[PDB]
Amino acid sequence: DFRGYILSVQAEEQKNYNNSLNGEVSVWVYAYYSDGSVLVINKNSQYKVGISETFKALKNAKPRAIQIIFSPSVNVRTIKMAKGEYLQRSHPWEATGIKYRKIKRDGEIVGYSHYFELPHEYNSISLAVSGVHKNPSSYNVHNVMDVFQSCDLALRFCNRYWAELELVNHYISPNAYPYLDINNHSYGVAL
Amino acid sequence: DFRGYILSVQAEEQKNYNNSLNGEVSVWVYAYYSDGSVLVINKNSQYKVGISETFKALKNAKPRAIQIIFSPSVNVRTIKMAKGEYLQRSHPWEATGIKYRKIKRDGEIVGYSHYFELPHEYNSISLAVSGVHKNPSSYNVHNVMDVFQSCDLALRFCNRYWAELELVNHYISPNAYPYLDINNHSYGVAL
Amino acid sequence: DFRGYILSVQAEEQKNYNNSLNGEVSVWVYAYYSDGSVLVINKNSQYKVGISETFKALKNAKPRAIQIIFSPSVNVRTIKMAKGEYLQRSHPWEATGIKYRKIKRDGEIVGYSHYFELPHEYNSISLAVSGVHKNPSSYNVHNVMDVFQSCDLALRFCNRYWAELELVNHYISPNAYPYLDINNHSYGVAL
Repeated sequence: DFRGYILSVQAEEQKNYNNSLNGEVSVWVYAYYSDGSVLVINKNSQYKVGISETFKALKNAKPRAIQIIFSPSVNVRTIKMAKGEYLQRSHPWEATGIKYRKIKRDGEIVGYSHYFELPHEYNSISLAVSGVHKNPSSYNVHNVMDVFQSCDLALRFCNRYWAELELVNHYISPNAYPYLDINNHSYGVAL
Repeated sequence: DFRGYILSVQAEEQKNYNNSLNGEVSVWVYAYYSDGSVLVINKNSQYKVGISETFKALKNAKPRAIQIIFSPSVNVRTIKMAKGEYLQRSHPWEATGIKYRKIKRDGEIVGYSHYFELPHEYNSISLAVSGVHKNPSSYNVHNVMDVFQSCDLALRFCNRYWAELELVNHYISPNAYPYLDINNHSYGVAL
Repeated sequence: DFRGYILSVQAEEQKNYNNSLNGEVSVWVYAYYSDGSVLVINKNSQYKVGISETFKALKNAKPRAIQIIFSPSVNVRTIKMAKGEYLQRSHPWEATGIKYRKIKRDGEIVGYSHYFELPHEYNSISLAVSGVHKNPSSYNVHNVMDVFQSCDLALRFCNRYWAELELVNHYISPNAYPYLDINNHSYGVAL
């Protein structure tokens, strides 16, 4: 039965394309609000990717925690996060890769997750995160103008869901995205 | 009559400045909605330029087609477009320069146009396009910090018009922009 | 009394960190509206920083003047401003560093200020400004991917205040930001 043989080769092709510098890097930022709703920002791009946003009070519902998820093509050692005491004393970012846990399905890494809670005093949070594709040629700058174009070509998506259950059933599962829910259940699709 | 002689030299000066790396690259994205209104995004910058936007249902009126226009300083071979099936299988962009038609006035190229219709099932579209100035030194990176500054200095403009007629009379013609309307009439001003 | 000795060394450490390429560059754009309110955009980043915004009629109240302020880590000779006659004839920016005045407190530079009024005919203004950190290694591109990440990690803040008095008392003074108010009084905190 060759239907089986061809399918398994095709997954190996997909992995090698994703691990090539033509593979995308994807990042998701989940903001968990006091009313149980979830805001998600997703950005997808080539070479590197990042999100910078202010999560403010909503319809008031307040943000209580954050989960950042990267696709497995990121080099976790390049992950950097900025959070916004006085300006004369601030460091531009922290390298937070060590705080990311591996999300797995069927023994394969489907993503990397950093969850953290916001102190109860907060009514909003300003947050930026950035990561670089893990391909060994990432720090060998293909032409720089190619990376400049990648910045313009990055696509951003923002959605809000009434409850995590609805995020999981109408956003995570149908799109085959990696995720870790409130009960520590893993989601995603192994290649 | 020297009034004539000086005017013709001045147009040649303008062309050479525009074809220099100090010339701008401009891009317009026209979104044609079901109610006959038109949304236009314009960005102008040095070295390279791009737009990334989601065109969603409006006051519901739905987007039906798109026309992207670049100024004649773009290198059409560098044009790249991203459109947003599953993430594990997506290519970061397509090189779409071959689909651009030359817009001309008095036998001179005033712009490049890519028109396409959206499938009727769509209620929205996420779209990004990018192009690099055609000057031969574009891929010889002047210092890279100059291009980084150009990203900050890019100016964006967004307007919506009730009908294409009003776009053409109050936006295209008074600004001397290149355009191709619904009846395939060309607009623009030759140097 | 060693409490005094340690404090003075610590300020020298802060200056050297701020003048290093790990120090931030900060920019503020103040928009002064006809109703006496003030809109402020602040961006903070490593290596270089910029703002690009359109200041439109508000709750109508119209913008009448602009003050741009950079932190003392900027190289004023790299400051560039774009303002938006016809596209075929436009220069991508002007180098405006010579128009910046030094803001000082206790004989020390706390910032650089460019104030200008808008012509009364204007109902809005589109404006972009960019500056590069003054460290001598800024034009020696650390790896370029580091600067690409800095673009993603830049944090933006936008607030509007009812009157300059409230800006000064609830935004400038509590954050120790540099400023020059309507009566030419200087604000800021010297290292």
